[PDB]
Amino acid sequence: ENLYFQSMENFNNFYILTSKELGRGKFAVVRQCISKSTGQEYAAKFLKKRRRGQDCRAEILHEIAVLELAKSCPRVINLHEVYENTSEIILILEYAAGGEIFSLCLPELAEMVSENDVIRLIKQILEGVYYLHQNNIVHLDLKPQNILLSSIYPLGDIKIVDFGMSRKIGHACELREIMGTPEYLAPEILNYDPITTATDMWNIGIIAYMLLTHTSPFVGEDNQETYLNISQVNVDYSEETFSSVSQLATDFIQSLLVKNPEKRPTAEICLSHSWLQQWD
Ligand SMILES: Nc1ncnc2c1ncn2[C@@H]1O[C@H](COP(=O)(O)OP(=O)(O)OP(=O)(O)O)[C@@H](O)[C@H]1O
Ligand SMILES: [Mg+2]
Repeated sequence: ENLYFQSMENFNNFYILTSKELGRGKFAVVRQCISKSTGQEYAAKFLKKRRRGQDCRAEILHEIAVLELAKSCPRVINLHEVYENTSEIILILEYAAGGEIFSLCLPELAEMVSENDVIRLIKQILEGVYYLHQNNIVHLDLKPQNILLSSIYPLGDIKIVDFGMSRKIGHACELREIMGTPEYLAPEILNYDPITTATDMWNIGIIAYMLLTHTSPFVGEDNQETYLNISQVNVDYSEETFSSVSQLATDFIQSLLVKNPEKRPTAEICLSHSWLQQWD
């Protein structure tokens, strides 16, 4: 097997790896690396080319194409360089120093994020999702772990990552889809309906929900109850959980967490919701 991207020797000569491990999947690892010429921090995502006996190089090439297509979009992480060795393709990505937006969804940071902050972050996410949709790209993995922040103090800007699930609209629901963290799946996935831009809008409702209440809207005692809640769209909107959340935000969330994907507004409409029309 011949290599397509720059040799590993070039990587070791231009970049420095640190002990800082930013993320570890089963066939991917994200390490912090630093340029030797500029000392600028980057994120090096190592992707194994073989997964479960299957040669997945073509799948990696797809994720690179999508990163390239959205380079002009500030809300999508930028791809700086690509390297390759025997078993890995290495993506050098713009470093997001703020980390996952999932941190803001936990009760221990609820006291530093206000409604005004959530409005800005949701507006930025919608901007990036609007771009992807305009290019017939559906992320299909818009969970808080795949949406990062440029900085945390002060709260920075949105950077969407992880395009391994990206597809053209209308693709067929494959096993890879209906096998993610159950609580972030859309009802149409469990039904095996085809892929639609509306699937990403469902996840945007979860993001907004978790940022404002700091709880998951669909997780249950076990996976079975999680699936039941998703298909039944059983979401807690009680006064206890929403005593401090505005009605406009409640309306925004409820318009996106609807079973029928047809009834969900598009990314362009969401940007016109009264809740986001805040004269910052
Ligand atoms: N550019 C980056 N800057 C900072 N942290 C990053 C960056 N890219 C990824 N991470 C972190 O690494 C973690 C894993 O990265 P990523 O989500 O892109 O791949 P993965 O989900 O683990 O694997 P796969 O794409 O094969 O499903 C992310 O949750 C995020 O916290
Ligand atoms: Mg991920």
